[PDB]
Amino acid sequence: VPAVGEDFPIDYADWLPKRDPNDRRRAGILLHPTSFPGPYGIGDLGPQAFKFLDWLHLAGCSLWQVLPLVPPGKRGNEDGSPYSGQDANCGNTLLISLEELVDDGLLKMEELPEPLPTDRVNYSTISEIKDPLITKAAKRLLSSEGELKDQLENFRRDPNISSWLEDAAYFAAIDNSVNTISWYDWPEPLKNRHLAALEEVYQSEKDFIDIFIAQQFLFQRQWKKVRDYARSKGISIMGDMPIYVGYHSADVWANKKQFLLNRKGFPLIVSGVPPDAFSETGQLWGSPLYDWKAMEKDGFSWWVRRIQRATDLFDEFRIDHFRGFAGFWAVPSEEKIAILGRWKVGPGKPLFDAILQAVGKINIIAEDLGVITEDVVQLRKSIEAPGMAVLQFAFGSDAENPHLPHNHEQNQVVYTGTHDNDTIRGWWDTLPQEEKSNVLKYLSNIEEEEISRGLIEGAVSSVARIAIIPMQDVLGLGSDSRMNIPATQFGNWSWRIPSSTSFDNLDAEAKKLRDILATYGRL
Amino acid sequence: VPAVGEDFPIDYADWLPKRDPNDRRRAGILLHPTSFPGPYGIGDLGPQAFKFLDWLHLAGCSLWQVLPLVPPGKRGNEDGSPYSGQDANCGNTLLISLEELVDDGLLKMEELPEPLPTDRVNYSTISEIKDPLITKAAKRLLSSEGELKDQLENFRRDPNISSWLEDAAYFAAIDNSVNTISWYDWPEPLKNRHLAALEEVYQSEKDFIDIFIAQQFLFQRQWKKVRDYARSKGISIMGDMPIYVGYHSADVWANKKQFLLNRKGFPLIVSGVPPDAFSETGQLWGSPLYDWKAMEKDGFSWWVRRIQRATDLFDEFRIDHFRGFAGFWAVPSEEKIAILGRWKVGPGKPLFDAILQAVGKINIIAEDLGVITEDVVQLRKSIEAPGMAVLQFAFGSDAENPHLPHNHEQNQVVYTGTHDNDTIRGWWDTLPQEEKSNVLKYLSNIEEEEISRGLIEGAVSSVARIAIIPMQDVLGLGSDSRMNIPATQFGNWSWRIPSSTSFDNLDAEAKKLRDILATYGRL
Ligand SMILES: OC[C@@H]1C[C@H](O)[C@@H](O)[C@@H](O[C@H]2[C@H](O)[C@@H](O)[C@@H](O[C@H]3[C@H](O)[C@@H](O)[C@@H](O[C@H]4[C@H](O)[C@@H](O)[C@@H](O[C@H]5[C@H](O)[C@@H](O)[C@@H](O[C@H]6[C@H](O)[C@@H](O)[C@@H](O[C@H]7[C@H](O)[C@@H](O)[C@@H](O[C@H]8[C@H](O)[C@@H](O)[C@@H](O[C@H]9[C@H](O)[C@@H](O)[C@@H](O[C@H]%10[C@H](O)[C@@H](O)[C@@H](OC%11[C@@H](CO)O[C@H](O)[C@H](O)[C@H]%11O)O[C@@H]%10CO)O[C@@H]9CO)O[C@@H]8CO)O[C@@H]7CO)O[C@@H]6CO)O[C@@H]5CO)O[C@@H]4CO)O[C@@H]3CO)O[C@@H]2CO)O1
Ligand SMILES: OC[C@@H]1C[C@H](O)[C@@H](O)[C@@H](O[C@H]2[C@H](O)[C@@H](O)[C@@H](O[C@H]3[C@H](O)[C@@H](O)[C@@H](O[C@H]4[C@H](O)[C@@H](O)[C@@H](O[C@H]5[C@H](O)[C@@H](O)[C@@H](O[C@H]6[C@H](O)[C@@H](O)[C@@H](O[C@H]7[C@H](O)[C@@H](O)[C@@H](O[C@H]8[C@H](O)[C@@H](O)[C@@H](O[C@H]9[C@H](O)[C@@H](O)[C@@H](O[C@H]%10[C@H](O)[C@@H](O)[C@@H](OC%11[C@@H](CO)O[C@H](O)[C@H](O)[C@H]%11O)O[C@@H]%10CO)O[C@@H]9CO)O[C@@H]8CO)O[C@@H]7CO)O[C@@H]6CO)O[C@@H]5CO)O[C@@H]4CO)O[C@@H]3CO)O[C@@H]2CO)O1
Ligand SMILES: [Ca+2]
Ligand SMILES: [Ca+2]
Repeated sequence: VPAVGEDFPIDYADWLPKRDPNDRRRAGILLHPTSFPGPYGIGDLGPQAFKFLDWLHLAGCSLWQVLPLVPPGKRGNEDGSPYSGQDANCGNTLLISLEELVDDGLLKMEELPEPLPTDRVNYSTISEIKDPLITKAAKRLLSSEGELKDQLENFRRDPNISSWLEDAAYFAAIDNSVNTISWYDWPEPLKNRHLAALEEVYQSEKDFIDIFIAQQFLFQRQWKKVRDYARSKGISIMGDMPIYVGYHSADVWANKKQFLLNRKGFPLIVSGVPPDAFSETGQLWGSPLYDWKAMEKDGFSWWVRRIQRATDLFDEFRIDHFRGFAGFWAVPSEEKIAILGRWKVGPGKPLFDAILQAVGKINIIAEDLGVITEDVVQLRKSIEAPGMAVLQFAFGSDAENPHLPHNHEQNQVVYTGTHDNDTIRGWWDTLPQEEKSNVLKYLSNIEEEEISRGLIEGAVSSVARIAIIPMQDVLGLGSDSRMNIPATQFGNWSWRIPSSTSFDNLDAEAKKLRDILATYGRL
Repeated sequence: VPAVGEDFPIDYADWLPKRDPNDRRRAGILLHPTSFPGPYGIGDLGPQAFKFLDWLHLAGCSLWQVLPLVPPGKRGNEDGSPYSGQDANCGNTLLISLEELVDDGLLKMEELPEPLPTDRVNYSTISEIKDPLITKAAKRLLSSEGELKDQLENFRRDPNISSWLEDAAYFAAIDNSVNTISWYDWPEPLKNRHLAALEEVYQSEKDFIDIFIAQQFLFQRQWKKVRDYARSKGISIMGDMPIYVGYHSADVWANKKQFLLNRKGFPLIVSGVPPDAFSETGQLWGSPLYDWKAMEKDGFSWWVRRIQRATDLFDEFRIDHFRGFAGFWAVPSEEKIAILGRWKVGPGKPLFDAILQAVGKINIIAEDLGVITEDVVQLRKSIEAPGMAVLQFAFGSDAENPHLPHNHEQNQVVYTGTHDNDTIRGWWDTLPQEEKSNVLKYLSNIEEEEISRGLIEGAVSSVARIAIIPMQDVLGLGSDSRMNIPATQFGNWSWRIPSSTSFDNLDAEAKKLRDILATYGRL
């Protein structure tokens, strides 16, 4: 620009305010792919994934949120949980479409099971039915010599893929063969990764390891087709990364120095949260904790790889318990409750600077719920990450409750509720009378019969640049359709869109969402 | 904070997010004091000012906005206009309360006029009635020897006051005696401020000048009592400063080098705005323009003093045509239309840095309406000034219209409408059918009979930290109560609260506003 008082160019008034496309207002639907309908006991990355994306596009949604896509819990008290991953980087092979494998010629139509009961995932039977079919497809791929074989070889040898996949495959092979509760009790040559012991595992467990890798390839190829189709329809996919990983995983076993373990590989201190204004007990989670000091010394190489894999799967993703990056609660591993721990200093912004330097700009959503400290807020703003608002948490205190729409900010994500909340209708049904009248006053004395439209419109009309609705709320469902009740160990993660509902029968629901997206500028 | 991975103090979780009191959510009423009811032809800084502040406090409002308090236009085509000030720094003596002067013993009850017609200010008769009474009070003060005389002497000699008041008094005295259209035609010794000519003006015009100063003192003392009472009730007063001043003023005559004048004191270039997407002609305003280059050389001393006087009157204030600080439209003074001008580079942030250094933090509101350029937005954010949203401008384009609530930001001021807009009911009455249905869809298909509650609630429920309602909208008034129709020359600035309405009869209106302030967190 010229000197003060001098002429601007003739065209000055054409220099209109800049609108960063990273600020675009968007709406999305939360729907885990297990919840897709179909005849094979669980949703998959097949025909219904494309039908869903067409319905999202018809509704004018530009985002799809999923839970972690990792191989879930197999213990009887977390069966199907996306948050009890066996591995941080692998894909859940139960999401592999039997129909897409028939198209590939890796399965025969004849080998597909007869139609299975359609309304809920049965996690105690689904692996016994699908696992042998996915294994069969992986064996046919390994013995083939065409296009798909070449792609498998390119995947296997890719430096980003092999950096997690080799360790995950050998871990699964040793776990399968040794079958102790944890790698802490493996024979010393396997526990401490003797080069010679690992070469002998590949000799004795070759078919297990090649099959494990081919299954991860079949997942990768299906997911990339879904993500390519999403992008073709203007849809971004938002994933979900828990800050911590499980002890019994390749993540810890093949990267022991990244964690605070004693000399025998047992965790010194484990994760949780202390008591606060809302909890008398706090929570003992019991994950191992990162050696953030040793990580800083190698430029956070372990976290950089974890983020690289996440950007391979997702356009953007939430980090659960984001506050752990500023400060984290650490319980001595011998303790049975949360109270006896201490706050430690998290890595803060340098972790994010190292990620930006190695991977470039990533779109992270900070899960920043509950009682957090000013350093958490400062860290989040310093990296310009959006936090979360959840409307189901907004109406039970006073007008300073940060979840109320007049307290929202532009760089934020607003939900009606997450996978951890009841549906809007279920929440409403158990809500005290005093909170209900408070909800109805706030939404400008709207009628109680319209609570769902009320909360959906309250999320969509927010200044928050992303609004997310659970699919259950679009379908008008009650408590029977809740994805998770926190701290219960049965009937979670099993909700599916019922057989009587199909995406081609949801035109009215699409139109109703699209009209409010148009009004509130999210198209 | 300690090293990464080390212990935080035991009290870590007590360090809750910081809430800057400069971010507090607040509501205010726009009401120019001329609009106060009472028996003397115009509102004043007397009993009704205190009654209004009590009603604001009962309604839970924490802000009161006024128009400029300067001595207004006396030409027949801008009679009463606060935006045709005779002076940037003086107070309008017509706002002086005859009743407060009786309390002081400067007027006798017997000298007050009989009750005058109460519903509209008559600008063609009000000066002839009040001027002689305020003059009488000023003469009694000048001949007195008590408390008020001492305060007058302290006011007169105050370095901040004398820096504008002496020039304003001598200007008014010469203007009164010489009586040309402008100071451009004054005799050379008065036009060019010969020291000897100015000493002779004080000899020959002593009573005019002493009276002018005593009147400014009586204004100052009344206004400070209003502002002290406001503060006692938790009310901030927001004023209004036009960026430009008038040519025929002490502001220009006593500060010629601050302006772009030729060697005879005639403006080289004058203010306006060029054509844009919304105007074929643009506007020729015709004020003189600042020599921003020469101002930078003395640390913007003229602007610093203007801001010092404004903070003497107001807690915070709007600057009209804030965009002039980044870039300003300059028309050669010989031209009769706006098209033939040029954009010049405004002073930008250094003006604001010099103000911060000399006066400390000030709360400025940027009037940033219409087509503005990215440099205007950049300047506003660089000084963290709030811009404006106006709901009457929100519903006539598409969903990207910045006045719609989903586009508001926290650091912003939202109005239903300003003194330049019709009332909500008047605007609604002339609004096209297509815009009306658009308004009703946006506010979630609210009933047309409730448009006023709809727009008031839409301003109060905004994320904007300040919401302002015109008093006319609280009283449910139509187009007959509009304060100004831009570019008309009759019947403007004359609306008063009618004689049948009193602040003690407005309890229901106070309660109705207070309840929505409570719901949307502005108490
Ligand atoms: O031991 C134990 C056992 C054993 C072991 O160890 C373990 O592990 C376990 O186990 C196991 C099990 O068993 C099984 O079951 C399985 O599991 C599982 C599960 O179950 C499931 O669920 C899953 O999970 C997962 C999930 O899904 C995912 O998602 C994830 O999660 C996680 C996350 O991520 C993280 O982060 C965490 O979270 C959490 C947290 O931490 C905590 O904290 C909590 O939070 C919460 C809270 O509590 C509540 O309350 C809510 O909140 C809210 C509220 O409500 C509202 O209201 C709002 O707030 C606010 C307000 O409003 C305002 O007002 C403010 O306040 C304040 C005030 O102002 C002032 O004045 C003061 O005050 C007070 C008062 C107040 O009230 O009070 C009283 O009176 C007193 O006196 C005073 O003081 O202050 C205050 C404060 O400061 O503010 C506020 C704030 O803003 O809002 C909020 C929100 O935001 O909500 C929340 C929620 O968030 O909780 C949570 C939880 O949820 O964690 C999690 C976990 O948990 O992940 C997960 C995990 O993974 O999965 C799994 C499966 O696998 O398994 C196992 C084995 O392996 O057991
Ligand atoms: O010559 C002449 C003559 C003479 C001389 O010289 C002069 O002076 C004169 O005079 C005198 C007179 O006569 C008497 O009467 C007296 O006076 C006076 C008056 O009357 C009164 O009134 C008073 O005044 C005062 C007042 O009161 C105060 O207040 C102050 O004022 C001022 C201020 O401060 C400043 O600032 C200024 O203002 C202005 C401006 O400048 C301009 O511009 C304008 O504006 C406006 C506009 O125009 C309208 O239109 C509205 O707007 C809005 C809209 O509507 C909405 O819609 C929104 O917008 C937005 C949208 O929505 C979106 O969409 C966007 O747009 C865009 C788009 O997107 C794209 O696409 C593009 O496009 C286009 C299309 C569009 O439409 O079109 C077409 O088609 C094409 O083709 C294309 O292009 O682009 C676009 C754009 O860029 O965006 C947008 C934006 O955002 O919103 C908006 C808003 O914001 O509104 C506005 C309003 O603002 O106007 C204004 C005015 O009003 O100035 C003023 C003044 O004027 O001060 C004043 C003064 O002082 O007082 C006085 C008394 O004294 O006197 C004398 C003697 O002395 O005559
Ligand atoms: Ca086992
Ligand atoms: Ca004259």
